[PDB]
Amino acid sequence: MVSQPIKLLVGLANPGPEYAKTRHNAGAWVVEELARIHNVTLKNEPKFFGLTGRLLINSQELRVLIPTTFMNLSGKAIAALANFYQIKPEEIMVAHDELDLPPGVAKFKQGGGHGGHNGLKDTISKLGNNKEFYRLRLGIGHPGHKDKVAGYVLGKAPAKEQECLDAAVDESVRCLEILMKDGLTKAQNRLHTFKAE
Repeated sequence: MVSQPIKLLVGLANPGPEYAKTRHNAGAWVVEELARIHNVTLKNEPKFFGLTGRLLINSQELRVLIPTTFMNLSGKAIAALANFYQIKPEEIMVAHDELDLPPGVAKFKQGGGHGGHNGLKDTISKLGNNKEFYRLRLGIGHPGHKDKVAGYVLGKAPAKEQECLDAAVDESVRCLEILMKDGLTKAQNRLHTFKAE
């Protein structure tokens, strides 16, 4: 299954409750839930310039970070954090906001997982040629008008729709245990099998 487990996980979303009420909060929604479940101290260390928390579940300690700025400072946070920790790409996971997937679905990605967004690809460019990076998708985007997709991406989702996102977060945090316990493929087999409708 896995050679070395995960020693670091970064969440990408819109920081601050002001923008966290926006649909683009996937990466953030799972981070604070991890803080809640383990009751761990999420530390905002200017060293990385983001909110990080180390929580051991099952047997492995998950080190999650959510950057202050999801544009430039996001990958710069990762650049420093992964560097000091000396944690390699197969041990590096990212939970990022996903408009490519419908609301309330998850999916694991190995290998190539970058889009036309600084904060997404700069995690690559700032660490180097790391293509071995892991990251999972949190579906927030609902298919309506293919030309007006950006209106959904960072719009505010009503509680009745946001419940779909909560449903994803619920399994996205608990499957992390399965990944380190029975294998990434087992978590994967749960992850994209849990979907809203």
